[PDB]
Amino acid sequence: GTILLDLAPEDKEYQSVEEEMQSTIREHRDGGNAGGIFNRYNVIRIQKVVNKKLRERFCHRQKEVSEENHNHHNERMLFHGSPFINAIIHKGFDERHAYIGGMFGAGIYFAENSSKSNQYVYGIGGGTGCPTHKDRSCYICHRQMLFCRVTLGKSFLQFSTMKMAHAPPGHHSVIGRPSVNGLAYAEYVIYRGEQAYPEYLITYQIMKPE
Ligand SMILES: N#Cc1ccc(O[C@H]2CC[C@H](NC(=O)CCSc3nc4ccccc4c(=O)[nH]3)CC2)cc1
Ligand SMILES: [Zn+2]
Repeated sequence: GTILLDLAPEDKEYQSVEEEMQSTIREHRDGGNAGGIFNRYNVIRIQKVVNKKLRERFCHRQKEVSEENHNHHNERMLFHGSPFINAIIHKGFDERHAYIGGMFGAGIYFAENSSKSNQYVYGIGGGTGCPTHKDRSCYICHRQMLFCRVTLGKSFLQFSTMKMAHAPPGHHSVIGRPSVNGLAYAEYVIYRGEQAYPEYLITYQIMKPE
């Protein structure tokens, strides 16, 4: 199955991952309703996800995408947050659990900003918050998000991605780009679970502002 390898805080890989997370905290126009109010994270664990079967499916797909994108697979390290982390790290991402509805197409979404992904940790718009206190801004309960390897290949740019079922012909991913009456930040979407590898499992808590 999967093997989770703990990284030590003195390891530069650990430091690297935490910096990208802490440094990509942004202002969200919702007053912190979805992800909570914080200026910082308390990263309490970072585990490397080792799964040979998964890495091989990922690499094989990366090869097909390459063939179709003039030999560039176009890999990008992005964040993902959702209530299904434990399923993802063991079974990998699966498009079959992605459905067209609301503001989402039938794909798997990613963000370059950790605070964006944080908003989805407990569900769309934060859902009802943590399981124990039903608090979207809970500072007690431990949250988890993934910093993943995402194969974007040839991306199709657009303003909305809510009614997509697959990437457009000739493409392998879709990026919802910013717009005045639309998105505030870009969102990266894949429609095949094997186009993303859950490299890092980050366990953390948002911290209250001091
Ligand atoms: N049971 C079960 C089971 C259930 C689901 C599963 O894989 C799912 C496959 C589809 C995913 N669903 C999504 O990707 C969309 C909603 S979660 C989300 N939305 C964003 C929007 C913009 C920017 C960043 C993010 C982000 O970080 N997370 C969730 C996980 C695998 C196993
Ligand atoms: Zn809680």
